[PDB]
Amino acid sequence: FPRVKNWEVGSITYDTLSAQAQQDGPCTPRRCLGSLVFPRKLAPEQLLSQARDFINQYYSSIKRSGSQAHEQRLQEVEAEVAATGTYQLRESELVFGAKQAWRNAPRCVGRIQWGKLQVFDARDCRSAQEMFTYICNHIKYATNRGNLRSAITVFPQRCPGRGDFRIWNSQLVRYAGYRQQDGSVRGDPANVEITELCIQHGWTPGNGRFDVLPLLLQAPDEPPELFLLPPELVLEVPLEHPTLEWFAALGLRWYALPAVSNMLLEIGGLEFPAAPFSGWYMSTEIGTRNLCDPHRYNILEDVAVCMDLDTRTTSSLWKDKAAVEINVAVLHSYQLAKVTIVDHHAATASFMKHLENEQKARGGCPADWAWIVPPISGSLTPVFHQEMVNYFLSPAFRYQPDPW
Amino acid sequence: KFPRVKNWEVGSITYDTLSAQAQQDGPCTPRRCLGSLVFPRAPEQLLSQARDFINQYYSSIKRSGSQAHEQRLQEVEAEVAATGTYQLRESELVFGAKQAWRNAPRCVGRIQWGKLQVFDARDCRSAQEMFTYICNHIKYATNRGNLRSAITVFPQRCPGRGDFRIWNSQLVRYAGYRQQDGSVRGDPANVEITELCIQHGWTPGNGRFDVLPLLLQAPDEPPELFLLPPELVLEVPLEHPTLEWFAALGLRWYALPAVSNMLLEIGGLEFPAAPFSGWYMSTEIGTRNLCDPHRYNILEDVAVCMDLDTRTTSSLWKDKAAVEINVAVLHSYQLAKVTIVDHHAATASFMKHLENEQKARGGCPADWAWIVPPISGSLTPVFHQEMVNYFLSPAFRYQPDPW
Ligand code: HEM
Ligand code: HEM
Ligand SMILES: N=C(Nc1ccc2c(ccn2C2CCNCC2)c1)c1cccs1
Ligand SMILES: N=C(Nc1ccc2c(ccn2C2CCNCC2)c1)c1cccs1
Ligand SMILES: C[C@H](O)[C@H](O)[C@H]1CNc2nc(N)[nH]c(=O)c2N1
Ligand SMILES: C[C@H](O)[C@H](O)[C@H]1CNc2nc(N)[nH]c(=O)c2N1
Ligand SMILES: [Cl-]
Ligand SMILES: [Cl-]
Ligand SMILES: [Gd]
Ligand SMILES: [Gd]
Ligand SMILES: [Zn+2]
Repeated sequence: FPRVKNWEVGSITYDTLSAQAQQDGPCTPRRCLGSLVFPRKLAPEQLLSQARDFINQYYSSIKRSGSQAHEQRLQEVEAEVAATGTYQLRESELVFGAKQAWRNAPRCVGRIQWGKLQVFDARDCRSAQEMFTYICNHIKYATNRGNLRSAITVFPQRCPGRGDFRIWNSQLVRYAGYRQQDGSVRGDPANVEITELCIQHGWTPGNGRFDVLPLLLQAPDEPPELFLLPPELVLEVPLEHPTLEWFAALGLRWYALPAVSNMLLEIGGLEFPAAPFSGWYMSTEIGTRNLCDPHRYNILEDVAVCMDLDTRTTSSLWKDKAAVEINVAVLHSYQLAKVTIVDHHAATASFMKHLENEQKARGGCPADWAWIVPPISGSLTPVFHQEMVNYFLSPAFRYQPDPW
Repeated sequence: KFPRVKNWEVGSITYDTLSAQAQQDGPCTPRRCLGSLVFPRAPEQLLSQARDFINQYYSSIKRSGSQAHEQRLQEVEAEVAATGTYQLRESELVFGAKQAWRNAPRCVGRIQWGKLQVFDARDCRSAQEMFTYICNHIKYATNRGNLRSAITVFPQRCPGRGDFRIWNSQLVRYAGYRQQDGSVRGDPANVEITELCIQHGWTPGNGRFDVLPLLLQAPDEPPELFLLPPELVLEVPLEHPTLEWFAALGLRWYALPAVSNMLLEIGGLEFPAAPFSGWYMSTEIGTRNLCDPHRYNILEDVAVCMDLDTRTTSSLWKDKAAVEINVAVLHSYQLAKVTIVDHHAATASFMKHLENEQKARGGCPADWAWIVPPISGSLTPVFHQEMVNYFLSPAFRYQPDPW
């Protein structure tokens, strides 16, 4: 029973939920690998065990298990896998699993929100054109003219027969990355691979630094098909600074809706290789990581030149001053556009509250400190001083191999 | 199956084969990672540890399998058979202290590990002689502001005698006076050691920057109270290059960070008193010691003076004030001609260390959450370096407080 201290307050907690940890993580008594981004590498009896555990949680979570629907659902499933080799979730068990998989996501700082989630059941989907319809309705619903609402759309589960639904893009909205004569990139360097695939599947390239890529949606067995997103569907925010008037002339933009489209959803031994989810941004994701990472847009020095900072020496802290101003610009620009955004201070303070609630509810909360602490001003946020236990519970979102 | 380690800024992949040699167990299991915990924590064990260390020493000077190597192993075997313990040679003691520093997974200053002045105090015999050694350490290492890394090693733990201990966690600390209300004047981190100094006969002050006396414990004897000669404690008053009111806050820090309460372990021998010092990375003073809510907690005061909008988080006043406090710290130390390194230079040199160690040893134990500085994390290159945390020996270790 790990003991966990908050060094800002002195308070002590024990994580009894960790005792119930399932699939093994990457660490051993020999060596800790908690900093690695992708740990490890990416008889229908196992199904029944996983299926049984998920039902018990469910009927506990709706307050009373035992006999009743519990014992009947139990063998409806047991008989369905005997008949089918797989089984079907009820609409409500699907809702519960999606919400739990989010609640169990250790690297998610936004989990105070885990109860408010819109689940869109897309398991009756057959065509990639239907995939595109579900996606565009999700995008419409989630964006809500800038008043962002969490949502997930669940496409058909992986069948032992043949097919898998896949969204090839890592997110629903992504800016292209064009390689040039140099070997450098115009646009987003993280997307040079997916931009190439969209090209070689028909898409006609674009001019500049913020071209929204098309969607490459893959229905079972048939290969992926290009789809362009209607531009009035992709809400974007031009970036301006409240007091540096030249900032807007840098022509920076970002999109409103962060929507992950390439992670696998796992619920009671069932696997949904296509279950896009979306929430809203914490401002340091845009301002610090996406615009300032050396291997992303890498604009920090551009901004520092414009601010007349002394870039000749590291001890002027010009990287830090410029970064704070870029984050200011992101927060200002999103507020101006009335698009939902949260700063890292408000987000981390809410995650603290979430830890407190989860301690009473389940006796702990898997949390991955390296991902919860913001990439700027870490120790100025309260999570920096919070010890955390990281472990894997089910249902869960997981990374999967890319379909190429 | 050695761990595959990626640098995401460059796209680089290495494998940490060194971790396979991890000689002591950490707090993580396959069921749960506890990497974020601050304190995770006879005859034949000693000999196997001694043999590994001797083997390391003879690799370092490229004489493995040599006669001198074979002979030193037999010599150590003989001594622990007769006495239950052995003595390090001076050359081995130097190599061991350097190796413990090289192995310290949370230390971002290890590019310097080979430049370490080792003072041998293993013939020390009283608290008074302990205090003499420490003043000579502080003197040598401070060097009028041109800081030099050093360690003084006091006698090893041995059966039938108490340890030498330094009760203070650092050789220079500011007093923290607990108030009636539950507030603190001075450093809250040092309230407990401050209360122990008073009750051992020290007249307190009332300032925010009162330098504590040393409580030195010789074997089997209550700790003794020593006051450092104020001429020995180099301090730096904090000013801001362009915020002239900053100087009026009356903020100071000391030049020399000298950790005095860890245990140094070499070849199975334990040295409970082996204070070491280098120089500060400025975020430790500016961000942690000055802006932590449980430390001096000046961030809101600085922000209000800066006329920042401290009423909403979305103005980023905390981040703007912290940056300027760090600017002041770097500026004041460069002004006072006292060695200091900023977190960009420190992490860039650490990346060079990692590349050196990959070639030399095939890996390098590194605790990510401590190597990433507490502000501007992803602006530094170590943020994007995956790391493996494991325990090698020789090592510095935390040990229970003597009281
Ligand atoms: C609504 C506001 C939300 C905020 C502010 C937020 C914030 C974040 C952030 C900053 C990360 C770090 C990932 C990275 O930067 O690479 C993350 C990870 C993640 N989020 Fe959230 N998120 C939100 C909603 C959601 C929702 C609605 C879901 C799913 C239904 C979700 C599931 C996840 C998952 C699966 C991860 C990766 C977890 C892991 O690898 O352990 N998040 N989130
Ligand atoms: C010369 C410049 C040096 C710099 C810039 C430096 C920097 C640092 C920093 C910033 C930390 C984190 C401390 C904290 O916030 O808790 C640290 C930890 C540490 N340092 Fe260094 N240090 C230096 C020299 C040394 C020397 C000379 C030694 C020993 C001979 C040493 C051994 C350690 C140890 C044992 C730790 C704690 C490691 C652990 O718990 O794993 N350092 N260092
Ligand atoms: N606020 C968000 N931010 C965010 C951004 C990128 C994310 C995640 C979770 C995985 N990703 C990528 C996937 C590829 N690996 C790097 C991270 C969350 C959200 C996205 C979706 C719902 S909320
Ligand atoms: N640059 C430094 N900074 C620093 C400050 C405090 C440190 C450490 C390592 C342990 N400590 C204390 C031990 C008690 N717990 C708080 C941390 C390093 C150095 C100190 C000595 C040589 S370099
Ligand atoms: C090597 C390191 O683990 C890696 O850069 C991680 C650290 N923390 C992170 N935290 C978030 N939120 N997103 C990330 O991509 C990363 N990357
Ligand atoms: C809970 C958390 O591990 C704790 O506050 C740590 C985080 N990382 C740190 N890193 C360094 N270098 N120094 C510290 O004191 C801490 N504190
Ligand atoms: Cl993103
Ligand atoms: Cl310190
Ligand atoms: Gd200039
Ligand atoms: Gd001024
Ligand atoms: Zn671990």
